[PDB]
Amino acid sequence: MHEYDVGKLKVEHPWLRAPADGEKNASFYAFIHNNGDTPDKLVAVKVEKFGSAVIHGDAKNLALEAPVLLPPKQKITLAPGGAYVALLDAKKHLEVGWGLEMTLVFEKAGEVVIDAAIDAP
Amino acid sequence: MHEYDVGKLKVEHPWLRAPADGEKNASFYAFIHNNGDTPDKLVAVKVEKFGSAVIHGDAKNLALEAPVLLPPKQKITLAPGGAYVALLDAKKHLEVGWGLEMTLVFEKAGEVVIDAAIDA
Ligand SMILES: [Cu+2]
Ligand SMILES: [Cu+2]
Repeated sequence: MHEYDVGKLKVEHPWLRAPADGEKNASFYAFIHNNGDTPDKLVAVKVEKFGSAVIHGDAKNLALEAPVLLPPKQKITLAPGGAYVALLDAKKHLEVGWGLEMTLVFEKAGEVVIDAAIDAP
Repeated sequence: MHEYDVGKLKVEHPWLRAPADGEKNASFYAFIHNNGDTPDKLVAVKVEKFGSAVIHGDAKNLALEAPVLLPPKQKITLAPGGAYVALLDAKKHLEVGWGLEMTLVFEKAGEVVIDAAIDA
C-alpha cells in the first residue's frame, strides 16, 4: 500500500514532488525506519520513467551525492529541505493520479519495488 | 505507519519536526487524502503539550493563518517549505520515541485523535 517492508526496514509513505514548470527534475521523499539491530544504507534507486536517480543522503551537504545511512533502531526522514533522492530527466510530464514505480536498493536488505505517490500542484 | 480514517478523509503518517531547542516551537506535517465527493477543511489542531496550534494552510502565502482546504478527490501534503501547522509554546521537552498526541478538527468530518511521530 503506502508502506513497504524489506528485511527489518520499513519504507513509509514514499512520495515525490513532480517537476515544476519548465523543469525536468523531481525530488523523492520517504520515511525509512530501521527496526533491526544492524545498520543499513540506501545506496541506489532505479526508476524507468526518469533518466537517472541520485541520492543526496547527507543533510548537512545536499549538493553531494551520498547514500542514506540507516542506523539500527532509528528512523530517517527524506523531506523537502533535507536528505532526498533527485530524479533527473523525466521521460514524460507527470500527472498526480499516476504513481511512480521505483526500486530502492539497500546494501544489506536488498531491493524493494515501491509505488511512489505524486505531488504536482 | 499510522493512518486515520474519518468520513471519506484519510490522514497518513502525521509527523512533526521537534523544536530546535532552545526554541519552543515545532512544525506539524501530514498527508491528507479527501477520497470523497464533498469538500472539507482542517480548521483547528488541539495539542495538550503545546500552548497553541496555528494552521498555515495556504501554500501561496505561508505567513497567512488559514485553514487547509481539502477539495474532493484530491490529496494535500503538509511538508517542510509548504503548508503546515505551527505548534507554539511547548510546555516541556518532548520525548522523541513516544510520539505526540494531537486532535485534528475538520469542519465537516469533525475531530480525529492522532499520534504524531517526532523528527529529532
Ligand atoms: Cu515514519
Ligand atoms: Cu498520502
